[PDB]
Amino acid sequence: GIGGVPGPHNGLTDVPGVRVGHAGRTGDGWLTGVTVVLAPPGGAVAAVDVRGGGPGTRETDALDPRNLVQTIDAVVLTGGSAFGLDAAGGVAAWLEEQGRGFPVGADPSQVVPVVPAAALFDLGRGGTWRARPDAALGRAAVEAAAARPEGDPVEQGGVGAGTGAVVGGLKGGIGTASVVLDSGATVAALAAVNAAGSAVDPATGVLYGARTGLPGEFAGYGVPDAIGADTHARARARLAEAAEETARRRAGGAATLNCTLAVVATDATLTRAQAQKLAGTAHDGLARAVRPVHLLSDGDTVFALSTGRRPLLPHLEAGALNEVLAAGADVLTRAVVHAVLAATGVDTPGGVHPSYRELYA
Amino acid sequence: GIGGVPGPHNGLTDVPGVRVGHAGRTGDGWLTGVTVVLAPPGGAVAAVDVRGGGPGTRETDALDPRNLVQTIDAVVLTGGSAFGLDAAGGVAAWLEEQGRGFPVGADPSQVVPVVPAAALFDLGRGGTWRARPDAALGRAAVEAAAARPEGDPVEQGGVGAGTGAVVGGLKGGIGTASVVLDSGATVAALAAVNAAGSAVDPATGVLYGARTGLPGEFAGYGVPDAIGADTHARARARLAEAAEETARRRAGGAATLNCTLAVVATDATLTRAQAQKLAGTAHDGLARAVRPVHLLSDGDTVFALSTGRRPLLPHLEAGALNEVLAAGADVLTRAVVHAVLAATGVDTPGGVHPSYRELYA
Ligand code: EMC
Ligand code: EMC
Repeated sequence: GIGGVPGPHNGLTDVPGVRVGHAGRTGDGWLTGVTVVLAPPGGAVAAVDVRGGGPGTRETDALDPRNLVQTIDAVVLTGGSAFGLDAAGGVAAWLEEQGRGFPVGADPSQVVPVVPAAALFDLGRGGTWRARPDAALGRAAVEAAAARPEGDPVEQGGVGAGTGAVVGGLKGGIGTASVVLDSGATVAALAAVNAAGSAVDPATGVLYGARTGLPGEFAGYGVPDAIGADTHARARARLAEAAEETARRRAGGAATLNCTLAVVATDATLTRAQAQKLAGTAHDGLARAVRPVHLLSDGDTVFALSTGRRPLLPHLEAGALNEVLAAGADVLTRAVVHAVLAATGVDTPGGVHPSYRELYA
Repeated sequence: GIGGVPGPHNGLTDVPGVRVGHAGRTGDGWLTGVTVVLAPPGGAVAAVDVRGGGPGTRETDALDPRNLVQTIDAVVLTGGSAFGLDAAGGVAAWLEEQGRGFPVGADPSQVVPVVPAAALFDLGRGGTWRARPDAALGRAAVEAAAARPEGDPVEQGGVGAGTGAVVGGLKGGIGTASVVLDSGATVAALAAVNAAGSAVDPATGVLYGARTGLPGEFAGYGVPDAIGADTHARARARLAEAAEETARRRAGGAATLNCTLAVVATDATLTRAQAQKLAGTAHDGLARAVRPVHLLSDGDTVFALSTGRRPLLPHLEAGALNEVLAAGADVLTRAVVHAVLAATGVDTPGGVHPSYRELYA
């Protein structure tokens, strides 16, 4: 069997034709950005599962299986909470210029791009409250995506929508992971991890998601299998210190708004309803990596994409879809772990957030 | 009984504290605009029922009854299809400046405005394809709303989001209607009518919604109870002529995207779930005014608001809510009829759309 191994770069672009672009702003009061997932020409079948709603979603109704539009070209993940939805307008503008969207005239230039977006809360984490992504930053992200070749490695860590992301007080960020199925199809995820809950078991210091990893995939990051009690005691103290200092700097504790945004993708052909099921099932992967999740205040959103390049079968259909559904959860769990490990700490007038590796590696 | 009569101006602002603002652009290639419904200080309980999705919705997930945010301050209705969602960013900016939104810091200036929006398709109807509402036009609409006193009459016709609206080939627009309940509560609707279907019975020329009118409310518009067969024959011919000319001018037939946007409001206190039921039930009012509705390509969206100023009871609760639910459908039916009657025809390089009264009055 050829399955159970990561794709070439262990990331979202291992789904052929998918491109990812980041644009960010750091320094001078800023710590935010935008990540765009760009489908190949012709678009991708897309669905969404939102748990905890807005503030900060756009065009989610368009992704209902009953609706007219059958594919989309781009999903926008952004900082800036509801304000950052402004980034999506810049992406829609770019798509129009490219002639990419729902056709609304005999002239191929006349199109309406359906651009779903979800935003995470990172306000003030650079120091300046009104420092949020705008249309220009959104445009920059999709232009960055378009400039990449197929199968290009995805940058992880404090980039794009992950720039200002924080998970349980630790620095969060962008992470990605993939897996090849025995059928040869690839399933992959990209996550911007900004959760209220913890990626770390408070009893041990072990990352919750680590036991879902594929053999050896995290070895390059350099964290021991066994974490010493003294190391974990020290890490907990440092995190508590950072949290108290952050609360002082923000003139108030920890954000009431938090979340994880994600895109799961595959080249296996899915109907919209099957993609909607995949988006829903991928939330399980988040639960296995972070605890607690899906709180009242947590705006967790997963988009699912199919490029429709491989038939599900190269109850047999159910079995094939179950493989994709199970992989969808696992790649999201793994992407969250990668985000946490890829992050480097920050220290700004808007927050002090050390990374996992700064505490445990 | 004091019920079964319209409120003071027969419109949405008969719900005390509600304000409505329009901003539009006409001429020089333009025929579009934005309508904002602004809740009183402290916000309103809000819900939504979307049928036919996007392209062109924003922050609808935030209105789910499970979610954190308990009230909102503004709903944005806009032209420009998905591009026009850009208008909502301007409204969010204004709300932030006013300190109005979900509180996210001990400082009252730190807020995240939840601004739901829905867009209708009017592209190119002024002549210029890229002539769509932007953030500035959205800001202008909410500023216009804020400048009005309570209980101010709502302008109808080709204004705000109704500027470029077309219903079954006839000029559409903004319409509004209200009714007082025996309890003393008011229920009202505002509609931007842009449907694929017809407001007019093709067999007779009679407006479908007219028989839902309250006694005498349409008398000021001057259309006979009995429409002559010859008048109706002439009207049908003129509409067909306008449709064929429009198709020539647009280098292609009639838009694939159409809809009706609406806001229903009441001062009776509703939970979010009760408001969601009201939004769903109000769609029935649309069905009674327009046929067909809710087609695959029709993006019909109804927002429902409660200002929470009157108790439902001043199974009794069910009976009181049923009165509100029934009124919600009726005021929407009536608002659609008002939109059709208030409209005046247009003739631009992007379309020829006569009004109902130009054909039948
Ligand atoms: C801040 C909820 Hg994605
Ligand atoms: C054009 C669908 Hg509100």
